[PDB]
Amino acid sequence: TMPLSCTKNNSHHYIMVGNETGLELTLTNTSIINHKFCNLSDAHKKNLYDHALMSIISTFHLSIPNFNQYEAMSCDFNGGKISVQYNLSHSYAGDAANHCGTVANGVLQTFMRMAWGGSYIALDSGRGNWDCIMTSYQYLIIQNTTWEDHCQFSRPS
Ligand SMILES: *[C@@H]1O[C@H](CO)[C@@H](O[C@@H]2O[C@H](CO)[C@@H](O)[C@H](O)[C@H]2NC(C)=O)[C@H](O)[C@H]1NC(C)=O
Ligand SMILES: *[C@@H]1O[C@H](CO)[C@@H](O[C@@H]2O[C@H](CO)[C@@H](O)[C@H](O)[C@H]2NC(C)=O)[C@H](O)[C@H]1NC(C)=O
Ligand SMILES: *[C@@H]1O[C@H](CO)[C@@H](O)[C@H](O)[C@H]1NC(C)=O
Ligand SMILES: *[C@@H]1O[C@H](CO)[C@@H](O)[C@H](O)[C@H]1NC(C)=O
Repeated sequence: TMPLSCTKNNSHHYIMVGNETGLELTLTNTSIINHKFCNLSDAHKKNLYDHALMSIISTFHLSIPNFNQYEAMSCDFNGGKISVQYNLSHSYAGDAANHCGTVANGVLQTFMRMAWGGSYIALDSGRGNWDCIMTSYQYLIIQNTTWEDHCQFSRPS
């Protein structure tokens, strides 16, 4: 049985994309995906993935800089419902600076500025309003889920 998303040790927020679907964003020290893969092996999975990230980018109004940087990322599918896990490299100042131009960083920024949970540190990046965010959280988890089920992690596969 899956762990809870809504816990005192987690920071969480739900994005309501559709009329009945959405994304549960969870900052946690709990790993949900146990492999190193993100198999977007078909055009359908490939669009669900882009739809998930665009929804985040639109909603949080993320103007993400081009720094040629990446977060370690796994993803999985459970009957059309995607799970994305970021293995965050934001634990120390250099890491935040080197993983600044990522979607995961934008989420951290949003959590920080919106005060959605957890304490963070913003390092001035090179570009405008964009800050490189430090956090002690090990994982950022994004799951296609409903509001009724958003407080418990869904099963990835
Ligand atoms: C999540 O894990 C980290 C360790 O990876 C916990 O500990 C923090 O780690 C950072 C970086 O090593 C330190 O700067 C902090 O001082 C540590 N804090 C504590 C209390 O140990 C972190 O606390 C964990 N968070 C949760 C909510 O479990
Ligand atoms: C993110 O971290 C988790 C946990 O540290 C990784 O999960 C491990 O993945 C390896 C595959 O190389 C397995 O052999 C281990 O059993 C997994 N451990 C656990 C606790 O699940 C995960 O692969 C990492 N993802 C990325 C993209 O780096
Ligand atoms: C992803 O694909 C690789 C190679 O095709 C395979 O070894 C791996 O098991 C796949 N992962 C998942 C979660 O299906
Ligand atoms: C969640 O999955 C369903 C079915 O795959 C899809 O219709 C819906 O758009 C997805 N939600 C998001 C936010 O991508």
